[PDB]
Amino acid sequence: QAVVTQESALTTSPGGTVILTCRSSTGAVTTSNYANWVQKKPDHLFTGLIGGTSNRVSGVPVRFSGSLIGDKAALTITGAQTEDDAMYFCALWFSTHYVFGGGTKVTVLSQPKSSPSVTLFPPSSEELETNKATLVCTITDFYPGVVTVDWKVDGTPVTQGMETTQPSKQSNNKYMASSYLTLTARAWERHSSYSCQVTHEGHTVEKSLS
Repeated sequence: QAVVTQESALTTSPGGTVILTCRSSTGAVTTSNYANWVQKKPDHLFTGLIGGTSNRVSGVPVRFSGSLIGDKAALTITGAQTEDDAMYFCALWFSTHYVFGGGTKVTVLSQPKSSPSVTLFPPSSEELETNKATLVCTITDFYPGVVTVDWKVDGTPVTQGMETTQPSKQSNNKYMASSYLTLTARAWERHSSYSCQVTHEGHTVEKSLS
């Protein structure tokens, strides 16, 4: 029953024009879909930006504008600022209900890119008595806030036992995240190759113990 799709992410420098868009599976988006654009900053409230396709909510800056590009809705940010780094969701009316999009993560660059600082902490002494094993891979101080974590054992990736958190913001305005590996206690002694990779902006840093 009707899905609404928008771009996953967009990246611009402070002052670039960005055009987010909102797509409907049922067909052309019209004024009768009453497009709504809402914005979520971290540690902030939700803020409505646009109602009724183009009617702008009172109090939001002049850079935000809503329109219909072809058969799909659009939100243009002309001259983006460092505070516009946020998630932008769109909602369409389908006669009896509103459907939200997946949201677009609009990233504005605020500092020079910093490569992630990574640590690999071993299964503690008491862990192995519980017949279990936990390996902690700590990542901090990277920008922008997107990494991929892959664990590897003896040339083989470990799709089992991973649990990676999402990037969170600390005080220095960078980002931070963690990745946990949970096997049995006989596993920490059994194998010997335990590798943690962190891929950030195309570059792979690694930490490994034996």
